[PDB]
Amino acid sequence: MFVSDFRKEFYEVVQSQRVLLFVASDVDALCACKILQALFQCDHVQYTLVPVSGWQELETAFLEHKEQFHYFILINCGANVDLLDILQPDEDTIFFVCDTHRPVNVVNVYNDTQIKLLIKQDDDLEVPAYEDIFRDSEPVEQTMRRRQRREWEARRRDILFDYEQYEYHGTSSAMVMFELAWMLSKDLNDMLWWAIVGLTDQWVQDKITQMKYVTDVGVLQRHVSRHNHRNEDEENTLSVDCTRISFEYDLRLVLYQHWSLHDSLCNTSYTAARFKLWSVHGQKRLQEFLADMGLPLKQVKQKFQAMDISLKENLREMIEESANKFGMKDMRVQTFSIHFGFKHKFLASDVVFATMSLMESPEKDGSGTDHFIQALDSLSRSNLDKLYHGLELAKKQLRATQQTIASCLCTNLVISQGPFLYCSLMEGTPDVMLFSRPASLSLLSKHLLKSFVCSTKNRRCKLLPLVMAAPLSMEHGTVTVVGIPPETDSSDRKNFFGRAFEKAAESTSSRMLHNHFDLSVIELKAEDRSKFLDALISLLS
Repeated sequence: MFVSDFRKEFYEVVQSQRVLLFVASDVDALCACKILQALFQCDHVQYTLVPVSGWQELETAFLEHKEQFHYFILINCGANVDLLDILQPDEDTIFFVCDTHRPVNVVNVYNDTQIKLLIKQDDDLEVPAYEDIFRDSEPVEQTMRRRQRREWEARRRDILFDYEQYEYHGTSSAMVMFELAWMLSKDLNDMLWWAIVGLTDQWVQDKITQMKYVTDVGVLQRHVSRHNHRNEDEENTLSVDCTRISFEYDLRLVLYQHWSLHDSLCNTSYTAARFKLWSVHGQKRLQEFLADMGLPLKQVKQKFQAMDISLKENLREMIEESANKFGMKDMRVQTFSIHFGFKHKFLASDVVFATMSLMESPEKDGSGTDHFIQALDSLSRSNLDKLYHGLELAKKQLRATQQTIASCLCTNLVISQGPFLYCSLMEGTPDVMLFSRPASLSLLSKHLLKSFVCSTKNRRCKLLPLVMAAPLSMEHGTVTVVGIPPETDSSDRKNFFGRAFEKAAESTSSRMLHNHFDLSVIELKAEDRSKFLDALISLLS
């Protein structure tokens, strides 16, 4: 069931109890976690944080802890599966699920005793009616009933199929948690920023539509203005500090405030794809764009911070003018920035890329948990050192992304299988270890598809979805496979590959695991890849 009162039904229930907090490995989840942690600190809630990358870790951790805890909180995991069936818990165990994954499992929706969904009830939700999916030598009296039961069960299969076909995401969990803090009158300025970063994570990863993003930006604008007014109230005692969040109609250029304009232009998907920067011709057109701006060469190639103050104040208008001249209409974006002092100013997307690079780091200097915690720590104002380190890792990730895309396109490795495009990375692919985790591979695939649609002349191919594979375990001969929807500005960002992969694996008896919280990312036996993809082609044709 859904929670109608976050205070009485959730927070006041758990704050006096011992709580196990499961947190998925995405920035929105980290941000939601930071907010809840700050609340739990204020109220001295006894809890244990268990970071989880996928279902196996969660299920294992649950077995390890189910005896010492009866109150569980799941952040960005659990909503899209029959949680009671998978975990097989005791009757007294309560699960609070704050997860953006859609669709919500019907059992999670209609269970009243153990599943408590911390999900806004006015989210995009189209749940089936209870009557359609749950029930309570023979004469005609009995056989007619049998016939009706069979027809009901048949409709039920169709109804649940339609309901579970497309995966997508609802409102940011960080935003939901911020609302809780607001209700508790404990919404610190830091929490509002974390809510913003969480929303921005969804946007960066194309998890939500442009319309939903703009709508939610509008909501957060209200809170930013309320906080600004609060920071001017002399009688206010809550979160009295100098930390200022500001709404920004800023440039669609990644990390541009932390390296050169040239680097940002070359490593932003929007411009890299549209200028076709994998080609010399493309690189030439970019130089013509920079020439049309009339900006000096030194000012473009040097770090942004060392730019003439007069040029910084005109850059938004200058770049947008040249952009309009080249027919680019979306150089400007609605977002937020946070200011600490001096040059310590960060756009929301900067923090997303930094936090993501820390969390998804493939380094051996620490385990996945260490990196997760480092990412979680980087969100605290207390020290910006981790954030700045994250920004350096982000630059590397972005450069490697551009190089990988160039290799894929110039080596002609993005090939239509009919109903979908296919491409893959191999063990010998440079920087493959930067793209071997679900999150990193999925984001790479979306960036690659964006560049591909700009590159291709084939009108049919422009509208195709993409399937992308990378090496998982060489020892066990497994690969990770991701599926993403067709790339369009107006996309509803809904994804059918989860159930498509499932049916393809079943009809071929392929050895496959749905370990990621998104069903559109699977682990597959390399030996089965051939028949698996063959079945998938037939299925989607």
